Amino acid sequence: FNEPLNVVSHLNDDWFLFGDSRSDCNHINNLSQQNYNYMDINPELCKSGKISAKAGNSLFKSFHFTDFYNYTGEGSQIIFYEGVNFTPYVGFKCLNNGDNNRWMGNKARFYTQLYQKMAHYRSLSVINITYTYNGSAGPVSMCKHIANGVTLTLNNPTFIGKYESEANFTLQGCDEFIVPLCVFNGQYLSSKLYYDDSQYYYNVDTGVLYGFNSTLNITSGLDLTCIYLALTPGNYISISNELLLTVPSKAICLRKPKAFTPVQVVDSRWHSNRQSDNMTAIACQLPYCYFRNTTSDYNGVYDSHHGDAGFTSILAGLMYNVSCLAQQGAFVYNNVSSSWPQYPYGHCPTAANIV
Amino acid sequence: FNEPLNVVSHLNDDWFLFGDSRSDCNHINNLSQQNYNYMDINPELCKSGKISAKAGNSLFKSFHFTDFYNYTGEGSQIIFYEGVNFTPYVGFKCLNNGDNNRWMGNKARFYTQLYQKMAHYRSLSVINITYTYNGSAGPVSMCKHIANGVTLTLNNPTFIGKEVSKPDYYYESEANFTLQGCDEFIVPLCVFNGQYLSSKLYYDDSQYYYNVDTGVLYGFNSTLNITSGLDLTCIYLALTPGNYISISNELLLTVPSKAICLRKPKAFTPVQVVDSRWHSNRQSDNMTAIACQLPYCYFRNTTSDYNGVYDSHHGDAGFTSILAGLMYNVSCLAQQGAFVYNNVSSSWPQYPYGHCPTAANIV
Ligand SMILES: *[C@@H]1O[C@H](CO)[C@@H](O[C@@H]2O[C@H](CO)[C@@H](O[C@@H]3O[C@H](CO[C@H]4O[C@H](CO[C@H]5O[C@H](CO)[C@@H](O)[C@H](O)[C@@H]5O[C@H]5O[C@H](CO)[C@@H](O)[C@H](O)[C@@H]5O)[C@@H](O)[C@H](O[C@H]5O[C@H](CO)[C@@H](O)[C@H](O)[C@@H]5O)[C@@H]4O)[C@@H](O)[C@H](O[C@H]4O[C@H](CO)[C@@H](O)[C@H](O)[C@@H]4O)[C@@H]3O)[C@H](O)[C@H]2NC(C)=O)[C@H](O)[C@H]1NC(C)=O
Ligand SMILES: *[C@@H]1O[C@H](CO)[C@@H](O[C@@H]2O[C@H](CO)[C@@H](O[C@@H]3O[C@H](CO[C@H]4O[C@H](CO)[C@@H](O)[C@H](O)[C@@H]4O)[C@@H](O)[C@H](O[C@H]4O[C@H](CO)[C@@H](O)[C@H](O)[C@@H]4O)[C@@H]3O)[C@H](O)[C@H]2NC(C)=O)[C@H](O)[C@H]1NC(C)=O
Ligand SMILES: *[C@@H]1O[C@H](CO)[C@@H](O[C@@H]2O[C@H](CO)[C@@H](O)[C@H](O)[C@H]2NC(C)=O)[C@H](O)[C@H]1NC(C)=O
Ligand SMILES: *[C@@H]1O[C@H](CO)[C@@H](O[C@@H]2O[C@H](CO)[C@@H](O)[C@H](O)[C@H]2NC(C)=O)[C@H](O)[C@H]1NC(C)=O
Ligand SMILES: *[C@@H]1O[C@H](CO)[C@@H](O[C@@H]2O[C@H](CO)[C@@H](O)[C@H](O)[C@H]2NC(C)=O)[C@H](O)[C@H]1NC(C)=O
Ligand SMILES: *[C@@H]1O[C@H](CO)[C@@H](O[C@@H]2O[C@H](CO)[C@@H](O)[C@H](O)[C@H]2NC(C)=O)[C@H](O)[C@H]1NC(C)=O
Ligand SMILES: *[C@@H]1O[C@H](CO)[C@@H](O[C@@H]2O[C@H](CO)[C@@H](O)[C@H](O)[C@H]2NC(C)=O)[C@H](O)[C@H]1NC(C)=O
Ligand SMILES: *[C@@H]1O[C@H](CO)[C@@H](O[C@@H]2O[C@H](CO)[C@@H](O)[C@H](O)[C@H]2NC(C)=O)[C@H](O)[C@H]1NC(C)=O
Ligand SMILES: *[C@@H]1O[C@H](CO)[C@@H](O[C@@H]2O[C@H](CO)[C@@H](O)[C@H](O)[C@H]2NC(C)=O)[C@H](O)[C@H]1NC(C)=O
Ligand SMILES: *[C@@H]1O[C@H](CO)[C@@H](O[C@@H]2O[C@H](CO)[C@@H](O)[C@H](O)[C@H]2NC(C)=O)[C@H](O)[C@H]1NC(C)=O
Ligand SMILES: *[C@@H]1O[C@H](CO)[C@@H](O)[C@H](O)[C@H]1NC(C)=O
Ligand SMILES: *[C@@H]1O[C@H](CO)[C@@H](O)[C@H](O)[C@H]1NC(C)=O
Ligand SMILES: *[C@@H]1O[C@H](CO)[C@@H](O)[C@H](O)[C@H]1NC(C)=O
Ligand SMILES: *[C@@H]1O[C@H](CO)[C@@H](O)[C@H](O)[C@H]1NC(C)=O
Ligand SMILES: *[C@@H]1O[C@H](CO)[C@@H](O)[C@H](O)[C@H]1NC(C)=O
Ligand code: NA
Ligand code: NA
Repeated sequence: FNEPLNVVSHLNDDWFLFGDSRSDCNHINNLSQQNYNYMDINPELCKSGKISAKAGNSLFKSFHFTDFYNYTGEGSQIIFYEGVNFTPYVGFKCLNNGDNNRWMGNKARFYTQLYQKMAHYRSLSVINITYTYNGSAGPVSMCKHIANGVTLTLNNPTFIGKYESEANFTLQGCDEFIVPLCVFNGQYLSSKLYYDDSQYYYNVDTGVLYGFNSTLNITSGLDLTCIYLALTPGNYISISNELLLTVPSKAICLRKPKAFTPVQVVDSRWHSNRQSDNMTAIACQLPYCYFRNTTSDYNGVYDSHHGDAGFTSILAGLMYNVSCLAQQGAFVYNNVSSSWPQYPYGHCPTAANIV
Repeated sequence: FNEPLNVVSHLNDDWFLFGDSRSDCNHINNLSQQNYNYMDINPELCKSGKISAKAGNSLFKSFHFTDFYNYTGEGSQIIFYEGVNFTPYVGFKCLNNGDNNRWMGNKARFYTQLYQKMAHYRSLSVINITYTYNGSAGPVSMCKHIANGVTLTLNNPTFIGKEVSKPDYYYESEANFTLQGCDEFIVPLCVFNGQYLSSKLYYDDSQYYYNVDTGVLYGFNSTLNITSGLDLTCIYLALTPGNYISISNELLLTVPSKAICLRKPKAFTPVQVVDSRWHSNRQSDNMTAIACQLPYCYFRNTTSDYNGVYDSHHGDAGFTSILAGLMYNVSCLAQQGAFVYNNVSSSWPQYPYGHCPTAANIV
């Protein structure tokens, strides 16, 4: 009785799901074969108003690239079922000599910050950041890649081609802002000289400085290393110390503080003919995040990558309320169980022998 | 049955208490009246090996000042009952024109970082940090204060004094330090902020810590923000082992002299913090209560003034009652208190840790 279930769910109505094609009810309108078997969610949820999901996209992808969806949503209990649309399969790197593994590190770091913060805020959206700059130099796309037909163009941060090496930006309208602070790092292939980059973000009001300089560390491959800062509203200066100037173009806008409420994350991966990664699992740690996964390959019924029975079974928990969320699963009832809930959230059952 | 108790306790024997005179079993040897009524703990715990406590001290105090105790300890469940020995009563400020409020902010920030980290590490100690420096300038005690008899001398961070006798270019504004031997290190990054005495002009300071290996830079510059007084504002960084440079950009050079050494990672285990305050004839603060937040920390407090039996400030019945939980195991720790039993209760444990009872109507 009341064994922990391998589902994502909620204690009440106040939840929100962020997703991709597997949760995107509108995607049926752009398919030849018009039914919902491409979704891992129950289509009854299409009318809930509790989903922000876009076919072919992910939070990381909309954060960094021109192929942008305005993920927006508010709830107490936040659930993510996305990530697959930026994986080693997609194969992104800024340059020929680049390195997808760097971008996997970036993905892990981004989601670490996002999941942690969404345990403390109800509301997420993505906002544009504008800047002022007293030079003639303009933005250049120096990070882009073609793979699997599709061309991906990074547009966050902005690169200012060559020279004033600072720019002002304002963060306003949110409690906190997730922005990327990035430098190119690595050696040029033909020369084997390490690329020289520097990037500082300075808060004019507080005097606090975050910086990142390139180093000579063996990481063969030259590519963009990003760290993800959670900043407060204010006036900032972006400073590159006479090297390549970057400035944020987009931020995750965090609003409406809440008492600590763990997020739930569902493993987002391709069928095994495509290479996936475990970056979101690295990001999803206790006590702020519960991770859910099946024990089998993703075997889609619509096509290989869409409509899996195991993942449909995990997402099925959004159709009902549970008493308690925990490391090992969700407990439907609040009274007794055969196992002790670990790191629980909710009204949680006991596993004692009731006398 | 099984109401939550206002105590600090533990699920098993793997706990450790950090304290002050109220938990310091050796302090009896320096008292004229030799009994343990000055302690809020049961003296049966003196032989546990689970206490690091020093009369007249606190973690913040040993971290920053020459009056130093090597707080050291390891456990799954960490408990703090200290803080009172750096309060508005002590009245510290770096300069005459300084501001104790700045130091209360520093205290809040330090304990915020400490409590958070001790939910993820078993082991805490305090280590010295040394530095190398290619100049002739030496360390100066630029932050010190006399109050209530006691003179307090800040020695963390170290200030490297400019020799104004010498040409300005002799003053090197960087120094190298290494952090080794811990998983993480808590260190202070500080600048002076405020206007000079009888002057409209703001003090100019800058301090950067740069990780040579990773390229990551943490910095802090003074600003022109209206504050009251000129004093030292500190932020507390959790850094990783590596080689660092401390850089002050031709202004006053500071470099850490001590770090909290964090070792032995553990699964998330909330800390317990007991309110550390004086009897109300002295001014206390709630900085440790600002620092102690869910889910990483449970805060415990009485509903009365601290009314010591040994003297005003030592041996309070309410705090003795809170600390009495260290004598036994409980099933579950939670926001509203500890639940002795794991089965049923009349209230729902909030943000619980352990084997927690249910408040459902059993059928
Ligand atoms: C740790 O302890 C701290 C300190 O005790 C706790 O912080 C306190 O939390 C309490 C309880 O929640 C808060 O109470 C609420 O206060 C607001 C009013 O807040 C504003 O005014 C405060 C008073 O300021 C005057 O006095 C000082 C001089 O000492 C002066 O500096 C100010 O400039 C100001 O003086 C001016 O106004 C006077 C009249 O008010 C005039 O006479 C005078 O001439 C001047 O013109 C002020 O301290 C406070 O400042 C805080 O907030 C600002 C910005 O938000 C921040 O910048 C500051 O740094 C402070 O953080 C505000 O400006 C009041 O409206 C609330 O009233 C509601 O609830 C009460 C219940 O008591 C009801 O009666 C009401 O009907 C109403 O519903 C409430 O009283 C308190 O603000 C806060 N104090 C401080 C210093 O922070 C903290 O929570 C504790 N933490 C933990 C974990 O325990
Ligand atoms: C741990 O628990 C203890 C015990 O409850 C708390 O101690 C209290 O501290 C609070 C806040 O500092 C005090 O509240 C204040 O009460 C004042 C008047 O009370 C008198 O009577 C009490 C007995 O009830 C005497 O002990 C005391 O000496 C007093 O003479 C008020 O005038 C204060 O008002 C101020 O703050 C409010 C709140 O924002 C403002 O709106 C006002 O305008 C004004 O600035 C205040 O309400 C209380 O006196 C203390 N009680 C006792 C028994 O000592 C600790 O605070 C708590 N620790 C933590 C960290 O929270
Ligand atoms: C889970 O519990 C919530 C209540 O916490 C229920 O949410 C209601 O759903 C309807 C849908 O039309 C809303 O309009 C109501 O306002 C919600 N009610 C409240 C009180 O918030 C939800 O229906 C429950 N789930 C199930 C499967 O019964
Ligand atoms: C970005 O902001 C800085 C700081 O506000 C601006 O510098 C100020 O500019 C005004 C007008 O030029 C001057 O009067 C001040 O001397 C400057 N202040 C400081 C501290 O340097 C700067 O102009 C802004 N840059 C851009 C590109 O908008
Ligand atoms: C981060 O990188 C910047 C750019 O390389 C550094 O600034 C330069 O440092 C070199 C070597 O000291 C100097 O020759 C240049 O004059 C510097 N340029 C400027 C505008 O200062 C900066 O020192 C690095 N930061 C740290 C902390 O090492
Ligand atoms: C989610 O579960 C899948 C299926 O168990 C995991 O994939 C397996 O991982 C094991 C251990 O690495 C491999 O030996 C198997 O070959 C993989 N199986 C399949 C069917 O692909 C996957 O790693 C889990 N996801 C995460 C993030 O841990
Ligand atoms: C405080 O205690 C700790 C732990 O007992 C001391 O750390 C040891 O110090 C020596 C010399 O610095 C190191 O070689 C050992 O590796 C440390 N031991 C451990 C377990 O890490 C520390 O130095 C003491 N601090 C002071 C200022 O005396
Ligand atoms: C940590 O630093 C303290 C003080 O900063 C060192 O203690 C001093 O050591 C010298 C010579 O070793 C003595 O002459 C002084 O009397 C000591 N001063 C004080 C205030 O105690 C201490 O040795 C250092 N510990 C370690 C392990 O390096
Ligand atoms: C932090 O403070 C330092 C010292 O004031 C600044 O470094 C100097 O900046 C001034 C004013 O812009 C320049 O004229 C100097 O060339 C700098 N001196 C040195 C030795 O580097 C520093 O720029 C401030 N940091 C930031 C990010 O604003
Ligand atoms: C825990 O709660 C469940 C759900 O309410 C209880 O299950 C009910 O038990 C009664 C009595 O046998 C049945 O008539 C209901 O149909 C049951 N509902 C379900 C969904 O199974 C269960 O009894 C409770 N357990 C305890 C020990 O109190
Ligand atoms: C996304 O939507 C939110 C909510 O409407 C809005 O405030 C924000 O500006 C939008 N983002 C972009 C990039 O247009
Ligand atoms: C991610 O995968 C790597 C090896 O491929 C493994 O070492 C690591 O444990 C994994 N992390 C998680 C959280 O699954
Ligand atoms: C809970 O446990 C205690 C002691 O272990 C026992 O005496 C009590 O009856 C139990 N209550 C129930 C309802 O099982
Ligand atoms: C600091 O480290 C650098 C290497 O990063 C070195 O060249 C310099 O000599 C060092 N300075 C001191 C005082 O040790
Ligand atoms: C607490 O638990 C441990 C084992 O879990 C036991 O050795 C210890 O003696 C217990 N303490 C008391 C007072 O029962
Ligand atoms: Na740059
Ligand atoms: Na400095």
